[PDB]
Amino acid sequence: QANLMRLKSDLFNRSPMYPGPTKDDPLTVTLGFTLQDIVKVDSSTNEVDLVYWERQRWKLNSLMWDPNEYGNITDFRTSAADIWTPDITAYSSTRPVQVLSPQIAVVTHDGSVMFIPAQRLSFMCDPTGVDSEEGVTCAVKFGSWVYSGFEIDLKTDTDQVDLSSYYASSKYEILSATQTRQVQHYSCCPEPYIDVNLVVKFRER
Amino acid sequence: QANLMRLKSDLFNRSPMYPGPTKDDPLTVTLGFTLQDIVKVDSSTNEVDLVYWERQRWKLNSLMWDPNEYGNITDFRTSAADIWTPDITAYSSTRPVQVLSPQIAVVTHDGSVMFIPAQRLSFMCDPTGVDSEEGVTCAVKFGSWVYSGFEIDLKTDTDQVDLSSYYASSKYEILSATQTRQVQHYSCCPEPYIDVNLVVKFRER
Amino acid sequence: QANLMRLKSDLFNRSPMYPGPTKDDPLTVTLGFTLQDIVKVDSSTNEVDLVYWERQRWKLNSLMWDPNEYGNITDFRTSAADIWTPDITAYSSTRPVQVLSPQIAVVTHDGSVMFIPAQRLSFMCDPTGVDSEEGVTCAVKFGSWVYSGFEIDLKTDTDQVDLSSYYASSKYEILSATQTRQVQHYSCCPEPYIDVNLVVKFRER
Amino acid sequence: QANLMRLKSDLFNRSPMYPGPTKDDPLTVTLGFTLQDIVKVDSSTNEVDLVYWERQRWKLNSLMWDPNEYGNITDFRTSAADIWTPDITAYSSTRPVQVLSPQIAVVTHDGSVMFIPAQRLSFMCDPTGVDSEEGVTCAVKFGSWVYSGFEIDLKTDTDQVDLSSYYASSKYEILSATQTRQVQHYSCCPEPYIDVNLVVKFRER
Amino acid sequence: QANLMRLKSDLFNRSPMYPGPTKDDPLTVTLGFTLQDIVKVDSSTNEVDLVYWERQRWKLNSLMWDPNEYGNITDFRTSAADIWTPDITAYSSTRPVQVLSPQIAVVTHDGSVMFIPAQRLSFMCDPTGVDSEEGVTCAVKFGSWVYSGFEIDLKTDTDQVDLSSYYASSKYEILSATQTRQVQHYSCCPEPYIDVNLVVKFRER
Ligand SMILES: O=C1c2cccc3c2[C@@H](CCC3)CN1[C@@H]1CN2CCC1CC2
Ligand SMILES: O=C1c2cccc3c2[C@@H](CCC3)CN1[C@@H]1CN2CCC1CC2
Ligand SMILES: O=C1c2cccc3c2[C@@H](CCC3)CN1[C@@H]1CN2CCC1CC2
Ligand SMILES: O=C1c2cccc3c2[C@@H](CCC3)CN1[C@@H]1CN2CCC1CC2
Repeated sequence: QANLMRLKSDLFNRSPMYPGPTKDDPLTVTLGFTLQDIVKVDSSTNEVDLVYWERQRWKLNSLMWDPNEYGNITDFRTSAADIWTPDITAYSSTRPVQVLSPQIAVVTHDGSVMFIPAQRLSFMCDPTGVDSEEGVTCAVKFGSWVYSGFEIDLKTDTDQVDLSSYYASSKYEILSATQTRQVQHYSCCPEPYIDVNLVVKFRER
Repeated sequence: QANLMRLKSDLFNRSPMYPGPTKDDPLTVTLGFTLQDIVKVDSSTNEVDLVYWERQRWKLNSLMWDPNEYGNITDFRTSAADIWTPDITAYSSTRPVQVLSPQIAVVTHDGSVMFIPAQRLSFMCDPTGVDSEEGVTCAVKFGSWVYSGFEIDLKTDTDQVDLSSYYASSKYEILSATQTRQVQHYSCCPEPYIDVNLVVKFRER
Repeated sequence: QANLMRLKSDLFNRSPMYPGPTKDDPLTVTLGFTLQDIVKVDSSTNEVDLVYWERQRWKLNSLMWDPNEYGNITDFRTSAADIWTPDITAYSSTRPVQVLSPQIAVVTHDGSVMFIPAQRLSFMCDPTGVDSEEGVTCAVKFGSWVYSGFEIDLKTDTDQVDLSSYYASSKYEILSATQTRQVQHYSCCPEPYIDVNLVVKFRER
Repeated sequence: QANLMRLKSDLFNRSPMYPGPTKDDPLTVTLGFTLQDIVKVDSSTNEVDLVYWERQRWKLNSLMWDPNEYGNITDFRTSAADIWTPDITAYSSTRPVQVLSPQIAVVTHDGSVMFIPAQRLSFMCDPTGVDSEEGVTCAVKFGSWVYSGFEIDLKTDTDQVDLSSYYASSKYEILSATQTRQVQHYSCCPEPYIDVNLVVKFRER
Repeated sequence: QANLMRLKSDLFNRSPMYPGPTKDDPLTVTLGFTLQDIVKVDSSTNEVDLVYWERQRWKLNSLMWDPNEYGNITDFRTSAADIWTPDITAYSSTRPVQVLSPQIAVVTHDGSVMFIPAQRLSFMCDPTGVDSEEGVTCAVKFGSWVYSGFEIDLKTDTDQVDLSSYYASSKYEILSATQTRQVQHYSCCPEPYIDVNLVVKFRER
């Protein structure tokens, strides 16, 4: 406990928090999705509710330490409130997102952080055709709300959404599920914005 | 990170927060709306739910800096809780507004601030006729709850509500959508109050 | 900004907060209602939902200042959390009251405070007869939860509820709406309690 | 204000906050219920919703003062967050309890505290027979979650639930309503736990 | 009070909080369930809601004391916010878990902590067959969200879920209810992970 208390103290009480990335010191955030269930489809409002886990990873020089200085501690867990986290948001949500898991991150001595919030999201999706063989496709994208591509870049480790924890007795069968990095330009802004587009095709039964 | 940490420290830890505008030092806030979806219409209570983004912009002398003094930083992102924000509210809401996006603002070296909260709002609207060709019109206005025109003035950059992110498969088609600055007088107060009236005409299909 | 910062500092950081009224220094609170809409009537549970604004006014010697000492500032706005506010509550609510407006008060150099929270309230009301010509009457009273008439007295400026912002396309037509000071005696306590009874008669169409 | 400010200051500065009772210094808490309405009955889930006020009273020697030392102040009001409160809870709730009143307590110069939260509670009750002449009986008990009878004892001033503010036009007529101190033994623990059982018999009309 | 105030001060104000377990100083958490009611079954979304109490127990050296040094105090109660608690969570929840009890723990002089949050949980379960004689079985597992078996080991004192507080008039009869420790290795990770699987078989009537 003593070494870990000392490490945490040195990292969090002896320097200011990371103020976030800039053009001169950009940050890459890696993002993948584990889809656990499609829990609700509402055809009168065109809303669909998912439960999923959002794997986020990034790295900061300010979170590095030498394990030999701290009794060979190579990683630790800490409340997400103790560290900077990126402002990744769903772009087509219809309700505030509901957090289903403790808000705790894993920090490793090379400065890398892993944060995996489980969440329920309501989003815009017309589910007409969900009860046919072809099913229906919807999409929702995730990205920084206020940082451009020049400050926060996103990547994925894979194009396939992790379906290995998908609820075996869901009302809905997943026909396809992809996660794809996209570069968007909007008319407002000259800077590109980066998102990951989660596209899920699904049907009943 | 070092220059940005120093800038933030100089701005936020070395003087009190801006106490808000007065008659002697008024403020102009620019306001525009991006309508993303009409998500619910309830004819038994005359409530309609929108999801929209509220672009807000204003400028403070107390947020200015010379980029040459701070490693050429010309702007940065910061939690909206670190700065004064204006008390703009919907005047005919029926439920507390639900915030859908991180509460983070962009501050620029000329002292200008941009804040773009995405929100779900329930408001008073009789939707009778929504299922006809003519559709139905409702309106909701937005302005400061407690500052008059002598302290906070509003303007818009345009009269047209931004419909470029409107959900392509909404239950509702937008026939018209305007945002108009208006001057209101209340019996309580001799000073005029300023609002922006969001008038949306829409129908099913 | 400098004068206002100095005033706020002198008022709030240089003495303790007002600890509330006592028998020796009672306080009069003025109370008036602006009824904006009857948003819901539920005959299966006997609940009715209103949206209204509650004008509250009181005066404290400890909030006085000479405008000549503070660059001629005669009033300012401040977060309701910076000041004492009275514990006025609805006595027949069925859900926590939902605040619809920013919680900001106006303080004037004579020590008077104006606070106007907009609210949605669910309360006990049997709406049988709402769909007839005679309509239906319900009532809900508002007063301090724990201060007796010896500490907090209530008055109204008028007996008529302000209907000038009542939603023109409500499901419900207001036949009558009054606000009336009353004295209540409880078996527990020898001291009378003061409330304002809001009585609204209404019907459909 | 001055004497009261001084009293509050002196009481805040006497010790840390009361750490709660122990075997060596137990505490008796007095408990009574005012039943305001039965607001909802759900026979598909066996839930019933009540609105009631929970009178709680206890006494601490550390909160005593001589009124002659403080300009004859014999009592004052203060936020419930400024003092220790007991952990009395409903034992068969199905939803978090909703607080309907300001969280303010009354402290008296003999060290007694009165706290009267108004609340809406959903709880386990099979309402079969509610629509007959005999009606239906349900029960919910209230006690400390973690203090045994050796640390917190409960009493009631009366066996009869106060029905004097029961809503005159409720869907439900109250046939009987009692509050009875009981001793419960759990298999986990050798110590008895004390609760007050609120038993309400009621029917429609 | 005096001795207890001194003990709490020595434990909580004189050293940092426990930073959680590591490979070098692991922790065992004991876990058991008291099932109070199955409150809702939804076959259109495959969600089931339970109300249960989650008994958690662990031990820390940093929470030990000699009772002779503190007026023979052998245990005390304290807000769960004063101490580290483990991040045990349901792995297939569909909603944020609702806490139904005060968040207070019992600490004993040997450093052991008992924490018993009562909760309402919605989780993934297909309730087809609930209305037959055989009934239906569902399952949900609980474990640390971020600590492996090398940091947090889980055990149960018994395989049987405590049914002694199960609501006598539930819609649902419990045919079987078990809690079983399971040790997993996943391909992603070299560390073993531990969960407790709560398996409940039930039917109507
Ligand atoms: O709409 C604007 C916008 C409009 C006019 C000026 C500016 C903007 C930028 C922020 C600075 C300058 C951000 N956004 C949105 C925030 N988020 C959602 C879409 C865009 C991009 C990412
Ligand atoms: O009702 C009052 C009011 C009443 C009596 C005195 C005063 C007021 C002002 C504040 C100044 C002094 C604010 N308001 C509301 C705030 N907002 C909504 C309606 C009005 C105007 C715009
Ligand atoms: O029940 C009591 C009560 C009981 C026993 C002692 C005392 C009380 C007072 C507070 C002082 C002393 C307030 N109340 C409630 C708070 N509010 C609503 C109902 C009553 C009256 C006004
Ligand atoms: O289950 C236990 C329990 C189990 C093993 C040890 C201990 C307990 C006590 C706390 C002290 C030591 C409290 N409780 C619950 C909390 N509350 C409700 C049910 C009981 C009784 C009162």
